[PDB]
Amino acid sequence: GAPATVTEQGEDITSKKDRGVLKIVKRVGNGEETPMIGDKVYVHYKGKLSNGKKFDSSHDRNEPFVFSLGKGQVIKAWDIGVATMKKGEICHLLCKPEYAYGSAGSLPKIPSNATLFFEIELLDFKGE
Ligand SMILES: [Cl-]
Ligand code: NA
Ligand code: NA
Repeated sequence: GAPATVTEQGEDITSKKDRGVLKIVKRVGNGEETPMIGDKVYVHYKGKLSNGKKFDSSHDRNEPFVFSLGKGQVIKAWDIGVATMKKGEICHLLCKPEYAYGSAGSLPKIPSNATLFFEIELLDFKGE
């Protein structure tokens, strides 16, 4: 399924080239501009654990998730991954724990040492 496909066929987008964050573009976005550090970015997403369980979804909340890019307000895989996206793009990301929640995990749903799968849509970005 989709997690296996990004694991086996995804592009390493890390600067270290350590395969910690793998990406597949599922829907090409608009234009060529990607967000800038510090921009307010608006995303829709759904996350799955490696045991198949969905652990989060913004769609189910009927509102986007909003954060400032490149500031450590989200896991490192998101700062790196969203920075690669164009407006309107949908991608899949496969995030090793060193680029996610590490050995700590994150209650209530994310265990220690968890590899995470996300589908992310970049809805908009704005320089505040
Ligand atoms: Cl799937
Ligand atoms: Na596929
Ligand atoms: Na892109």
